Amino acid sequence: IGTGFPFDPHYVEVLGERMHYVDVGPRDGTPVLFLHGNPTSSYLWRNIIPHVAPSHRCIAPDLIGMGKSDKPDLDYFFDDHVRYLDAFIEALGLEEVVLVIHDWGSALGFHWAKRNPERVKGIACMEFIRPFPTWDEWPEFARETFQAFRTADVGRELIIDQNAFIEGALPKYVVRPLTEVEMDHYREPFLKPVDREPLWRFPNELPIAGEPANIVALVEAYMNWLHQSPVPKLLFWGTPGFIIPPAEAARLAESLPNCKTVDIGPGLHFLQEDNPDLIGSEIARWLPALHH
Ligand SMILES: [Cl-]
Repeated sequence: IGTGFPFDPHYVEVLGERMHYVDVGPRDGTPVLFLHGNPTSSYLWRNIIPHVAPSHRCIAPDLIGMGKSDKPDLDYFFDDHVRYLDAFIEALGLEEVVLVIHDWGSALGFHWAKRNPERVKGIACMEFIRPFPTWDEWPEFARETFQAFRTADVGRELIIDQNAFIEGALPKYVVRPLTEVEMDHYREPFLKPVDREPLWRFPNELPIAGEPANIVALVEAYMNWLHQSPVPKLLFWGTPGFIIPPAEAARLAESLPNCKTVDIGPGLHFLQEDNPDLIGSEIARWLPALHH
């Protein structure tokens, strides 16, 4: 599995801040917009993009405060990411897109899709955010971890002071062992502890046990949208998975319209690190029928 990042840098000024992005592939078709989540960056897509670039433009931003994007002193609420990603999409003059989304990038992407339904020609998703109505519905072995992340003071000590999301959660939720070179790519944006604010706010935004109410409501709304939308969907899932267990992937395959599901094999949360070649090849194969 490749560890390099052989993509020329691009930066765009968004809300007074520079945002970094990958931009490869032909200019004259529907772009494919790749959205990472926590605590990752466009690096997460590095081995997937090359499968898609031959046929479509591939755009993969680093969310504000992450990757090689600038680091304003924000609270880094989901709403802050919404504001910056909306403005990124417009700054690039995008019209119609295909989304490829994961984790908080999936909350961003589904929320954008719900608000812009005529501009989304397909959604490939994996390990995406849905409401967790109670803590018993969160993966059992990660309940303590995430309860502590969301606990006054303690969560900041773990994630900001001790870098627990990068050094702990990220490799824990990849089945194969991440190499030191890969870890260094993920560590680089966060070498200064104070710059870890997004990494702490994100788990505090997760829609778990009804809190925070604004996120629970907007995630319920995009899921209601998704359940009645005819947009083509491509859902990748792994075993045992993490926030999309195999039985949930099967439920979604039946319930969501026009949804194709692909088993990637072993996987927890960062499925892209366990089987990027199948994810990329299946996205590439699925795109042509979306054009018409
Ligand atoms: Cl999170």
